[PDB]
Amino acid sequence: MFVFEDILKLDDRSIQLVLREVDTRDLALALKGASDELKEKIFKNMSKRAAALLKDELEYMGPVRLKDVEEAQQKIINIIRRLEEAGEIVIARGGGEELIM
Amino acid sequence: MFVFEDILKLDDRSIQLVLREVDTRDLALALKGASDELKEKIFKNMSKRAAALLKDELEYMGPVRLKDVEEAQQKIINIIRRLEEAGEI
Repeated sequence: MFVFEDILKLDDRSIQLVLREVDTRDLALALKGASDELKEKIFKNMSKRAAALLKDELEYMGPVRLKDVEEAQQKIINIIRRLEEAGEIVIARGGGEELIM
Repeated sequence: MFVFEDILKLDDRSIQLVLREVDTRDLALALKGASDELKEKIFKNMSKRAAALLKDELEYMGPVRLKDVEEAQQKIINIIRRLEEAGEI
């Protein structure tokens, strides 16, 4: 039941490993549908240059379709799912939730 | 009217001025709707690495939709028109 905002509960190392399997177009389309907070969490884990290429693309693109944004997000979630099986995804320090049955 | 195959008639310098303005994704989708001689013309105008960066995209992408390929070719034609009314072409 993982959704795109759950990326906020993964450690910096996981996000960096996930950023290597996505291309520039998919990472940018997904960001147009992210919280200001997930955005900074994402920019913080990219090199100085990789981030500048990203801002280039974001300015270059313009108006995009909602469904294209949702598709880019699912493609990024499937990568995470794949890297999890190879044991490379780790939940952050305070990234756990208290539940009630 | 200017269609995508008419790019086979711009010279090397003009093509280098166009490749500068287009992003990786638009070029990959666009070339997926090109003849073999238009692909060769564009490839001899981009660096050994740029063509490597393009192979990656092309392979990372997989199957694509005809509407997106058409949308990518139109973006490039729009860039070409901007460059023409300027005088840079």
